Amino acid sequence: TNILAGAAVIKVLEAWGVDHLYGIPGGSINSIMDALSAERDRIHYIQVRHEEVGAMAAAADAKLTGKIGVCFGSAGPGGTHLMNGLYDAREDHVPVLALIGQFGTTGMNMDTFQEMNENPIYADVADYNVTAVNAATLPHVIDEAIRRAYAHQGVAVVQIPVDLPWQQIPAEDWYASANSYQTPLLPEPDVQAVTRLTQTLLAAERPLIYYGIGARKAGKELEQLSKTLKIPLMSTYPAKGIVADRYPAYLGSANRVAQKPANEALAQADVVLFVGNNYPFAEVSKAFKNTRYFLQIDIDPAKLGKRHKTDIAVLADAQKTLAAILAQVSERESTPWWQANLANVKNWRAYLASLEDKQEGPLQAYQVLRAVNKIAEPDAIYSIDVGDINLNANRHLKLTPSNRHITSNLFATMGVGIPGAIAAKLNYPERQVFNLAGDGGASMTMQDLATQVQYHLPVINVVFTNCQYGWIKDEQEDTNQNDFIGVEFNDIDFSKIADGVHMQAFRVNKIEQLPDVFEQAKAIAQHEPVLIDAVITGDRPLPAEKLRLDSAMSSAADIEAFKQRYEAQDLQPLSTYLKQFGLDD
Amino acid sequence: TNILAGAAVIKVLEAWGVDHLYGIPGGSINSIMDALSAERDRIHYIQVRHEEVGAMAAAADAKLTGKIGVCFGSAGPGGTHLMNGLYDAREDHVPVLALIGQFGTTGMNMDTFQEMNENPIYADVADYNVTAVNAATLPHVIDEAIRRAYAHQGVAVVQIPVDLPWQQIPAEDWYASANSYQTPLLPEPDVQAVTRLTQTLLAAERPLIYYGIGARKAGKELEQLSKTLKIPLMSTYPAKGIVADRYPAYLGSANRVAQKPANEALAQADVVLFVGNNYPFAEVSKAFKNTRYFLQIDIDPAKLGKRHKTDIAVLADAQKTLAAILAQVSERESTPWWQANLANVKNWRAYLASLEDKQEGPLQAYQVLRAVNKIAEPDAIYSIDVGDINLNANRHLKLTPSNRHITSNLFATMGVGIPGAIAAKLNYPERQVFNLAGDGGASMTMQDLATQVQYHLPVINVVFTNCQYGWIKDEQEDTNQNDFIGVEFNDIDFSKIADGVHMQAFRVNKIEQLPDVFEQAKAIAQHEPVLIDAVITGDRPLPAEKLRLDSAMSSAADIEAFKQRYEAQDLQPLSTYLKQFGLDD
Amino acid sequence: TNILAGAAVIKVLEAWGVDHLYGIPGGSINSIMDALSAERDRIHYIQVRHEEVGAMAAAADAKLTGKIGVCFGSAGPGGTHLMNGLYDAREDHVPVLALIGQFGTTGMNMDTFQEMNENPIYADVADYNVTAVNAATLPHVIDEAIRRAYAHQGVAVVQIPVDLPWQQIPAEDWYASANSYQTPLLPEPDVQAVTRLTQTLLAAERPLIYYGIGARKAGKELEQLSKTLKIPLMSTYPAKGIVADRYPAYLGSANRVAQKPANEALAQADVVLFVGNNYPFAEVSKAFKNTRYFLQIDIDPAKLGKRHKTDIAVLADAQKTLAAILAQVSERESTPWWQANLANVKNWRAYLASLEDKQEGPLQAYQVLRAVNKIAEPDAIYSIDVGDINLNANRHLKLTPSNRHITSNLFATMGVGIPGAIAAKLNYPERQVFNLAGDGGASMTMQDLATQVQYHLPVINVVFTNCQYGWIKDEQEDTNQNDFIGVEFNDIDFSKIADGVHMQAFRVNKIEQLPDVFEQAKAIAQHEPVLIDAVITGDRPLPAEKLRLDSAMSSAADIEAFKQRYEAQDLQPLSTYLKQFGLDD
Ligand SMILES: Cc1cc2nc3c(=O)[nH]c(=O)nc-3n(C[C@H](O)[C@H](O)[C@H](O)COP(=O)(O)OP(=O)(O)OC[C@H]3O[C@@H](n4cnc5c(N)ncnc54)[C@H](O)[C@@H]3O)c2cc1C
Ligand SMILES: Cc1cc2nc3c(=O)[nH]c(=O)nc-3n(C[C@H](O)[C@H](O)[C@H](O)COP(=O)(O)OP(=O)(O)OC[C@H]3O[C@@H](n4cnc5c(N)ncnc54)[C@H](O)[C@@H]3O)c2cc1C
Ligand SMILES: Cc1cc2nc3c(=O)[nH]c(=O)nc-3n(C[C@H](O)[C@H](O)[C@H](O)COP(=O)(O)OP(=O)(O)OC[C@H]3O[C@@H](n4cnc5c(N)ncnc54)[C@H](O)[C@@H]3O)c2cc1C
Ligand SMILES: CC(=O)c1sc(CCOP(=O)(O)OP(=O)(O)O)c(C)[n+]1Cc1cnc(C)nc1N
Ligand SMILES: CC(=O)c1sc(CCOP(=O)(O)OP(=O)(O)O)c(C)[n+]1Cc1cnc(C)nc1N
Ligand SMILES: CC(=O)c1sc(CCOP(=O)(O)OP(=O)(O)O)c(C)[n+]1Cc1cnc(C)nc1N
Ligand SMILES: [Mg+2]
Ligand SMILES: [Mg+2]
Ligand SMILES: [Mg+2]
Ligand code: NA
Ligand code: NA
Repeated sequence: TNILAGAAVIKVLEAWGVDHLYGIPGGSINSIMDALSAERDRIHYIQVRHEEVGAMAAAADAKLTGKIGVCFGSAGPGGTHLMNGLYDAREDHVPVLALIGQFGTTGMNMDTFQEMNENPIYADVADYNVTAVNAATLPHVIDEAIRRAYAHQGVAVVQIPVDLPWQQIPAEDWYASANSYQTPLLPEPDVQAVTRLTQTLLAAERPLIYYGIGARKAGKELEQLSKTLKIPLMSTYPAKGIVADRYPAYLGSANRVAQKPANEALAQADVVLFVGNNYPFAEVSKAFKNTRYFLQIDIDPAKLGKRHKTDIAVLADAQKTLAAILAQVSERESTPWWQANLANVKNWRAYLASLEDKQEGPLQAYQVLRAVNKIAEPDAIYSIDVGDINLNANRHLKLTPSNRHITSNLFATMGVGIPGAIAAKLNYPERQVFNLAGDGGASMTMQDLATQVQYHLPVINVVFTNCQYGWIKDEQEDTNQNDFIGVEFNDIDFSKIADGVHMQAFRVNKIEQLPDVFEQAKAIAQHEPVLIDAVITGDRPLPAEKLRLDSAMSSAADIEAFKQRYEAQDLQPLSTYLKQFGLDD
Repeated sequence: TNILAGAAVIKVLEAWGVDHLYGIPGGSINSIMDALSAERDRIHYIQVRHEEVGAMAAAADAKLTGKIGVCFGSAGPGGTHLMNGLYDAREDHVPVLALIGQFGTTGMNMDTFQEMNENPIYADVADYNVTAVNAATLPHVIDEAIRRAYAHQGVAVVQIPVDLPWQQIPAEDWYASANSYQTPLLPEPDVQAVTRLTQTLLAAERPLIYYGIGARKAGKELEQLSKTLKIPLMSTYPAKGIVADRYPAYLGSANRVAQKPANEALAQADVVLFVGNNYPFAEVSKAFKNTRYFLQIDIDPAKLGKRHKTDIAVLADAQKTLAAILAQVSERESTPWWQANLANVKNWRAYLASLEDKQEGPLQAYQVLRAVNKIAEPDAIYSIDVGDINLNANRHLKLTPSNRHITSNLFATMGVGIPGAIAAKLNYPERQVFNLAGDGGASMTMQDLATQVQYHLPVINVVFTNCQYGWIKDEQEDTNQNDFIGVEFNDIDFSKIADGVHMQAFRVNKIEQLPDVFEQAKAIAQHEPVLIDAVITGDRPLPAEKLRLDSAMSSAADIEAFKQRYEAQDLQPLSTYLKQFGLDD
Repeated sequence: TNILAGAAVIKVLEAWGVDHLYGIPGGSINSIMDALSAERDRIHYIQVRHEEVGAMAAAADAKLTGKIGVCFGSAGPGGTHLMNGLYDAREDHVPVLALIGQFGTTGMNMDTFQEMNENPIYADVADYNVTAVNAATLPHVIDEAIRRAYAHQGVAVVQIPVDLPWQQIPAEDWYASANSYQTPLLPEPDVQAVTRLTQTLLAAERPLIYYGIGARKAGKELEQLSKTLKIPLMSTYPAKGIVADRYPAYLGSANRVAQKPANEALAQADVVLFVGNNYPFAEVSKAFKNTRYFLQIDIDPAKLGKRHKTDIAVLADAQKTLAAILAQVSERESTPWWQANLANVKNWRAYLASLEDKQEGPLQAYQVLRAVNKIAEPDAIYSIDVGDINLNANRHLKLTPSNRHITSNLFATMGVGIPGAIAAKLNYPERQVFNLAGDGGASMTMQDLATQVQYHLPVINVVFTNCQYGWIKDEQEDTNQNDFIGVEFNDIDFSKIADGVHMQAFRVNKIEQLPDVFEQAKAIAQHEPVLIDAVITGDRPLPAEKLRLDSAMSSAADIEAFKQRYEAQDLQPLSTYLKQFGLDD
């Protein structure tokens, strides 16, 4: 006859298939806690040590599975702690439900303890942002929040006065709309548009296909188009792994979390096929300033001709359109453009291999990542924090379609490594999970290493300890007139942090220590989380956006300095390969 | 002839006497970093490990000194990390300037990396909230922000596109208005109002003076009025210390961070003088429902008759008005009301002493606080986190006018213990500083123990490890139908956390360990920070808002249970003393 | 080599096919005005007399053509005057671009004249809401705003510091992405789901098809499905006209802007096919409380299961789905349900005809609408204000697929009659255009009758002068305990208002005066606007939501009073027809 409104809210979550949710309790959210407590069998509550980790792990759930992530915070400071996770979900356009505690309706607007108007707090981050005021409609408001988060690929926020979830409502009135949920059946792209686009791509002398994560289902088509047509591939950093890194004509990504061949080739390309791509550096870096024809495939009308004046923009699914292109083309013989790029890639990979293959001496990030590679399972998931690690992981990890990797792509909040890995292990208990974090980002969320312990989540945490905000030190070196400030700091020993949260850990500072430590960690992570604190050097990684290798573009002094600093003596500029196969710039 | 707009901004900060500021650098704020770097001698930059600690320490600066606190965060996630500190400053009504990084004006609104419209983020927390768009007026905007933060006692926020602080502006144009800054000369309260108010207070049979921190300058007048007129004193929790805790007619505070005599007496009072007080539980707890006459002294017109229907509300300075009352009254003989309260206080203090004076056995919070008392200097400053520690510190610390104590009073964000203590030691290098934190709150900001080490801030950190959100577990016990959830969790060993950040530390779990550990910590904190991790029991502290001691109000079974749980066998209800001196309820 | 940024911005509007735009100039928007002035041969500026009319007309443009509407207002009060039209655009989900004046960047944040942080003002209404800060990127920010407004079907607001449009930018860098524009892809109906839906619909004893404007392309299919399957049709009020009103099994709309047969049939229906419909009354009115099965077709996943739990939900285009149902069914025999409804419709229309067909006496709204019908061209466009006119026009206008009618559907802002008619005449100079408005709503925007005169826009304005807010008077009658207040007021002679703005006009107060006045108006509007001020009675129109005709449900006294008041002696309840064909109510 009656049901507690709170019990009904949990039944809405269960109807939408929410497996786990994150938060920290408080008096202002104890009636939702009370309903969760009764439903421990069907929905798994994960108590975090800081609510931002809950919000970031919710976003990561959605990044990994496509299913809505769920978090909560108590009134006032519980909810405002969510913000870095919620902005991450907004900017990374993944569905997240955030519940916010509120004082009961009898005390709202009385200026009582921790009581404020919480609605304006969430207005900017949230696609849907409402304070519930009635128990009977509360299940519907939760259902509405979820349906909107999914439909609009963003954050829904609901402030809940704590009295409402303890009120009885009729048992037969509330429902969830999870049963109506479906994915659309999209039309095929028009043959005429696809044909026009194909002719332009094929007529190019120096073509590139430049994809982002909108092409995540088109890995097969991308690689086969490349091989058949002899057109090199480049991607956004997040799109790494869609085509295996092994692929000899994968150039990497452009800009700064970037690889030399992609930046060089992009500068030379006459035609770019830009697919499922919203590259944020397009305009500011003038990436397409020498491009003759810009062709686009995107599913979102908001993106059409967004990043560059577009000759042909096809509104369509990436995979369907790329498959449709593939169906109308056939073999082209190897071209000088193709051979020049292959040779350029080869030269670049040998450079990266020479960094990895050092056997003895002062530990660098490069050998640490090689050691990750050596213990990694073919379907490992990598949760990656924010800083030099993005650049290093982008160059060194050897990813294929079986892997996943996530970071905070656009909002780029430090601290995501720990919660991303928590979410990954909760969704995929049988898959190996890494957290690769710099010392700055790891220190921001370090308390939640305890959450991995408490819930027995066998994450392999690898902390890169340079005692710097390395990413920012290098920026200051490029722009700042005065001395470094705020970017070099005191050591934290993360093996001791790990010990404090009752997690097994190692600290290493020499290349020769890696094989045995990483072997131990692999084994430990069969049952329990582990941490490796890698004390690395302060060497600046090669800046792919500031290459000094080409005699025609840089002074001989500039080149010798760059080669020295970046151990880059055997790197050749793309122009060398262009000339080799009989082409100019 | 010219000056960098950034250099001028720092000169504005220096003109307003800003000694130190907190933040973490990023590319979007590196031009402000560049100006700070050149001015290291005259303004001290404190690099924190999480920007919320910077914001909380800025609020604490203002809490302690009355001078504007200053913090910053880089664009996107740097600034959103500030939020718990900024809401704390808003709710605690202290002046704070927050600078937010932004992408340069040429890339704003281009949807580039970490670039968004940041202005709506800060609209709710901030009294003044603006995006700067011109270098020439930037010093003025900073000056305007400061002047407004001070005038309105809140948060000013300025988003700064990173190009502006590197632009040249005329050297002679910009100025600071720090030279115009003054405190008002207030009138005296009218004699007639003071007289009317005094007659009503004196005619009462059961008077109380109930002050908050608006009476911080009136400690002397408060205690002398009490002694002369025989009127007991009670305060808000934050107003503890304004009159020495030793004072025999100080009752303590009401509600939950509360002491038994204050709650009991308040329930009996016929007349309350409510001074410099904005007690947020007034209405929700029906604190004044049996009060006959409610008299008020406040400096803010917004507060007049806010918390209860007010018979006489004098708009005036607390000290001036209390001194004016004192000047028109003289000695009254001891009354039964006075003696009953004194006896009630005595009984309560013996109870607290019996908890503190245990010498051997399972460690409780009570003996930990006695150990703090034993090593505390008479002018020590206490930065207090949020949870059971507020209740325990309120009962046990032996404070006088020479002390300071701060917490997050109204927003009540956990994690403030560490940053409050950092700010306290930076403002008062020669004064002993404690951070008293529960394990939940300490774990939220633990990474910034490293900041105390880096800057050689000899804080005494005392962590109360119950492996619970104790405050919330007890709430769940009171309200929740189903089992405890989210409030009991795994151990973190903070002596090992401290070791990881290179801070000397101890862990204790037995009463008999306290004297030697606290003696060592006292000595260590002559030169370096120290941490004591006190593993305490899960005993619930006596709930002053749920007393079961009075035969006329509770069942004999209820009383025996309460006496047993709370080691309260020798506590008597106020009514016993009322009857003793010949009064009824 | 260079172009003024303001010139480039107008070229972006031209590239996007903007024909006309509305607003009022000011110092803060004079550089956009300057650019507009040079471009007066290619884009047409419409000067309004109040900025809300500009914003409202921009919304109506989009409602009519699907082309983004464009309006502007100067800094401060110019922009805030836009709100009612911008909220109208958000709630009716149509693309509008709003440009807001702002002081130059050298004066922003100086607290100068009409200068303020304008961004927070538009945060709630806008899908995209930015302050421009750079001249070179300004064309892109405008291009971005338009593309988002279109993609997201809502409002984009750009605040423009007045200096930027007067700055020179490189002539060759800016572009518009209008060439790349596409409308979102239409999802396809699953064949098996459509088959399941059809079987449930065909098994129904009492089926209804209940469509909204999502089905505006499916009129042919709606009507043919109805005839073939013997299933009555009902619609939301805005969907009136998608199926010709003369169609015998069109019941009308439900709730209050409603027709008796729709409300009665919906109460009895066992199965509802709810298609392209977001009826906001569904839950609050319990429309579907006794519906056994609910079948939904909608393009938007956010709507699926929103208004009732679905038994079958199809995420697909309305016309494709309905075509697919029709393609798999054949002629059904008549059923008792079908006959009962057809007879109820005939009885209802005879009632409305009886009101329209009065030939002399005190003028009522019904005869005015009949006189509109008599002069209306088959493809007339109706801009309808808000109040009793929505209910009356819903019952009396005889519309077909050749007509258009618009109002403020959901925000339901009064005053839209005038601007909507202005926009209608601008987009369709060869079609007859009516503005049908109550005296309350016409009053709000009356000054912009001068805009119809100024631009020679031959609108037929008809004002229904009851000297009341009748819609609200009736609500007060229904709910209020004390006397009417604020709902009856002094006369305004709109024929004199019209005379004042130099528009030909008539005032009538008798039924017999209509034929000749309407003939004259019809003729005048071949070349110039005209106004008819119809002084009507204070008769309440029949409340379709409060029927008192069924003796099984209402007393004799209530039935008699209802018939007498609403001249409804000859109306029968649906149960009469249900019983005739052997079905119990
Ligand atoms: C420290 C740091 C530095 C960074 N710097 C770089 C850098 O130097 N280089 C770099 O490349 N990245 C960098 N990034 C990542 C970067 O900010 C952007 O997030 C990224 O480049 C955008 O990738 P995307 O276009 O794949 O993803 P998104 O921005 O998510 O875009 C996906 C696109 O695909 C479309 N789409 C989605 N589904 C489909 C479909 N089915 N069919 C067709 N289209 C579809 C979407 O509409 C959208 O346009 C960095 C990240 C960090 C943390
Ligand atoms: C976990 C937790 C629990 C808490 N629960 C309790 C509790 O149970 N009991 C309790 O007492 N507190 C409690 N609080 C603290 C509480 O929330 C309020 O912050 C506090 O009671 C308000 O104290 P106040 O009135 O002294 O300060 P404020 O709210 O800052 O008010 C100061 C008042 O003095 C006025 N004023 C300022 N200057 C002058 C002047 N010169 N002359 C005259 N008037 C002036 C101001 O206008 C204002 O009205 C708790 C805090 C925490 C962290
Ligand atoms: C004074 C006043 C009183 C009113 N009261 C009433 C009233 O009593 N009764 C009444 O009916 N109305 C009333 N309204 C109008 C009412 O508020 C709503 O706007 C209306 O009922 C909703 O109509 P709709 O569903 O047709 O439009 P919308 O709310 O615009 O919904 C259209 C739906 O169609 C979907 N859609 C769009 N395109 C497609 C496609 N190609 N295929 C499939 N689906 C598609 C959309 O996703 C959306 O769900 C009143 C208006 C006024 C001004
Ligand atoms: C991208 C960005 O804005 C970066 S990268 C970075 C340095 C990360 O240091 P870490 O030690 O973790 O990595 P390292 O480079 O290997 O030393 C900072 C401070 N920021 C700015 C910043 C500031 N604060 C927060 C919460 N997030 C970000 N992204
Ligand atoms: C007051 C309030 O809302 C409290 S007190 C408290 C427990 C503190 O636990 P700790 O271990 O630090 O202390 P203990 O009681 O001694 O065990 C919580 C979670 N909350 C809610 C809450 C949640 N999250 C944050 C950031 N701040 C608050 N205040
Ligand atoms: C629906 C709604 O919210 C209505 S309908 C109505 C009365 C309309 O009076 P009018 O004389 O124009 O029409 P009449 O009924 O024919 O007398 C009002 C005041 N309101 C509230 C209201 C107030 N103000 C504005 C701008 N818009 C609305 N919708
Ligand atoms: Mg680092
Ligand atoms: Mg605790
Ligand atoms: Mg009217
Ligand atoms: Na932290
Ligand atoms: Na007006």
